[PDB]
Amino acid sequence: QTRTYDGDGYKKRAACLCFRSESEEEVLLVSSSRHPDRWIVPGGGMEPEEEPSVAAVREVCEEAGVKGTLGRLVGIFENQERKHRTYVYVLIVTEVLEDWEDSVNIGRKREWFKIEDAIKVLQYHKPVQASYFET
Ligand SMILES: O=P(O)(O)O[C@@H]1[C@@H](OP(=O)(O)OP(=O)(O)O)[C@H](OP(=O)(O)O)[C@@H](OP(=O)(O)O)[C@@H](O)[C@H]1OP(=O)(O)O
Ligand SMILES: [Cl-]
Ligand SMILES: [F-]
Ligand SMILES: [Mg+2]
Ligand SMILES: [Mg+2]
Ligand SMILES: [Mg+2]
Repeated sequence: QTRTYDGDGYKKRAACLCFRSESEEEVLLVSSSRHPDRWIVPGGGMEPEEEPSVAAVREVCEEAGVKGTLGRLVGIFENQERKHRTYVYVLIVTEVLEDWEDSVNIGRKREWFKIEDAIKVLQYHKPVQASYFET
């Protein structure tokens, strides 16, 4: 659970865009922990000496209960207001697990969204996560 930081003091995070297929038309979002009626892109803190691609796959297993084929690094995204820096990867989902860590522990929810709808639900509270999809 040890948080890690870049040299400028930003928290290091990693996340995946968890697509249903290689056509990248539908993405899996998970409920906010603070506010369960809102949606976020699953992701979280890198552990010490943990590769960003390893952290990304690990956090989406913990938070979303999915596994799959790791794809490209999309980019590195800062949240200036919250002082964190996130590596965002494509993941093509091949396994959907029941009773995953956050479902059991905090009743976290997950749902497939068409890309345009994911951008819509992220915009108000998570505009940087909406920007993950701009490419
Ligand atoms: O509980 P998570 O994992 O879904 O995510 C939380 C962040 O947790 P994060 O996803 O970064 O880490 P992890 O707990 O490793 O997933 C946490 O970050 P932290 O600062 O480390 O407590 C951040 O706080 P902020 O960085 O102060 O804006 C918010 O609590 C955020 O809650 P959400 O986006 O409403 O679900
Ligand atoms: Cl898809
Ligand atoms: F976490
Ligand atoms: Mg997490
Ligand atoms: Mg998280
Ligand atoms: Mg974590």
